[PDB]
Amino acid sequence: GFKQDIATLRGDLRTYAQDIFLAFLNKYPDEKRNFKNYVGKSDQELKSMAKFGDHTEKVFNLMMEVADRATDCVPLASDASTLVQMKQHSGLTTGNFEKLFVALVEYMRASGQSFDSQSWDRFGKNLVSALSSAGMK
Ligand code: HEM
Ligand SMILES: Cc1ccc(C(C)C)c(O)c1
Repeated sequence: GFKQDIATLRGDLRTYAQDIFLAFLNKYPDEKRNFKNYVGKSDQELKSMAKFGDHTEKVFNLMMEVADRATDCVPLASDASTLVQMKQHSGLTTGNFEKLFVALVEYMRASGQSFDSQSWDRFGKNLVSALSSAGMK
């Protein structure tokens, strides 16, 4: 389930983070605009860019935290508060997040692995709910 899937991703977090976030940029090619540094670059090029690797790690380090802290795939409001409030998410909207989570769940469903994709889908949904309620557009 959800809790074991957090353990699984935390076991190879570097590589799960880059692959899922890459799955997101390729499914929604328009999302690369938030990351102009990432335009006209192949996945293998992106994974050799210092900020690509480090920022994607920091994203998933935090993602997993919020996941870890959730009850029944419902994140804390305080963690909703943090994401919305972050300076680096000034120009973001909940649709950005939904897409990250469509890809992630798609990624898990196409994996060979027994990820609890149902959980992550709720979790994605419930984070978007909670970003709305904390004031994300
Ligand atoms: C659960 C979801 C997410 C978490 C936990 C998260 C976390 C973070 C963190 C920790 C940073 C700062 C890292 C750093 O500057 O070193 C950051 C920056 C940023 N995030 Fe997010 N983020 C999330 C979702 C998103 C989504 C969906 C987008 C865009 C669609 C996005 C776009 C950005 C951008 C553009 C920055 C600043 C530029 C950059 O980091 O290279 N984030 N986020
Ligand atoms: C927050 C965040 C997420 C992902 C990336 C790419 C490396 C994929 C960033 O630069 C920043």
